[PDB]
Parts: sequence; C-alpha cells; structure tokens
Amino acid sequence: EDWDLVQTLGEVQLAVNRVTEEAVAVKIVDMNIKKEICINKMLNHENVVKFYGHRREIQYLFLEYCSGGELFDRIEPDIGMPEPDAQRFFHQLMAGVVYLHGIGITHRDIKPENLLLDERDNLKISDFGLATVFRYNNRERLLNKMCGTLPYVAPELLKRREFHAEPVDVWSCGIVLTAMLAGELPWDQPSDSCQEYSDWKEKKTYLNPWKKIDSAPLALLHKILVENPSARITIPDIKKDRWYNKPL
Ligand SMILES: NC[C@H]1CN(c2c(-c3ccccc3)cnc3[nH]ncc23)CCO1
Repeated sequence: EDWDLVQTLGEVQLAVNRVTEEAVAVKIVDMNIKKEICINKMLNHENVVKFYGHRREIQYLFLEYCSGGELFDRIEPDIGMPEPDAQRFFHQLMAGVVYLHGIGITHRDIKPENLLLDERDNLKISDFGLATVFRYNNRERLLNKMCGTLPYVAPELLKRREFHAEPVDVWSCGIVLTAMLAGELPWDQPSDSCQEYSDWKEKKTYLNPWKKIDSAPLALLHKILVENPSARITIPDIKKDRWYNKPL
C-alpha cells in the first residue's frame, strides 16, 4: 500500500513499494487528464505502458516503470543505431500501434521521447495525454484538431481541415524509423516552405539523412513518407515489406 518516491524521472517519479520493492512510475498532475485515465483503462499490451491506477488527492497516475529509459537515448546523434536494433524496435513499435488502432485509439504524438524501454529493451508506447478515440461502435471519426510535434507530424495535418487518424500515426513511425537509422530528423515540419521536405518530395536521396540509410529500409521509408495519406502505405502492408521481413 505504501510507495516510496525514490527520485524524479521526468512531473513523473520512480516509486518503490515498501514491502515488495516493486518499481512503478507516478505521474503527478495538479489541476485532458480525465481522458488520459479513461484511455489508459482500456489498454492492455506488452508494447504499451501498463496502467496500474490513479488516486484523486492533484492527481496520481500509476504507470509501468521502464528502467530502459527513452529511445532517444539509444540513438547516437548523426549516426543512429545498428540496423538490427532499429528493426526490432520498429517491429515492437508496429505491434504497439496495431493494437491501439485495433481498439480504435490513436496516440497522436509518437516520437522517441514517448517510446520507452524496459529491462529487456522492450519498447513501450507511453503518454496518452494527447491520445483520442477515432473508431467507436465500428464508426470512424476523422480528426480535425492539430496535435503532435512538428517534425513527427504528417503533412495532411498542416493542410487539411479533417484527416484519418491511422495514417497520421504511420507517418510519425516513419519519422521515428528515420531517426533510428540516421540519428537525425529530416525536417522541421512537413511543409513546402521547408527546403528539406521539398527535397525529399523530389527524391534527392543523395542528401542527408537519406544518404545514410541502406536501400532496403529506405524503400520502406519511401512508402511511409508519402504526402497523400490515401496513397501512404498501411500497417498491414508494412508488415509485408522486404526490409521489415529481412533477417538481421
Ligand atoms: N523520456 C522522458 C520520460 C521518462 N519517464 C519514464 C521513464 C524514464 C525513466 C528514466 C529516464 C527516462 C524515462 C521510465 N518509465 C516511465 N513510465 N512512465 C514514464 C516513464 C517519465 C516521463 O519522462
């Protein structure tokens, strides 16, 4: 029943049980939050941060603790990481995302800061503060609110009033794959006023970050970072991609 607040992790603190010594993370928010909890209550997956509970004292959320830390700290700047680790993390990221979309939830802010690692380096999707329901009673609702973080965000979100939820999460996963294999983000935002994004749209892959990416992962990135959300590859199809299925 009693937890000691060892240290601050992010506010979020690492908590250790007085009797069992089990570790958890506690999100402390003083008064979005009601929905965060609502959504967390529906989530049960090995690639999503576990929700233990909450107490309405200022509010306390009891969330799985990931001693691995965040994925960003596994990416060497300007270099990335070994391709085999990138793939494994992407496999797990896709498992996490398939699950969420499966029960009609979109994270809306997928980035390495919200991808955590446990002790076996398992990836866990984290922070459903911006998440929302996009399918309910087998009915899809298009989104119209601008959420996320500019470098990870899909283009349609900047130029369209309404958009489907799923392809937006897929784009952001591609940007994450890019960060993992090149140690840099390709652009500040997916807009035409952005030189780096114009270049990608023109297939200038001899520039960074694309120069640093092997041809197989890059062909997949060509399928994910497609401006038209309707032409953008879908997850079931990512699951069939050559690089995705390449032994490494
Ligand atoms: N990447 C920053 C993140 C780190 N963080 C967590 C961390 C954590 C702990 C140390 C370093 C980075 C992240 C581990 N498990 C967690 N579960 N829920 C949150 C969380 C809390 C939010 O800030």
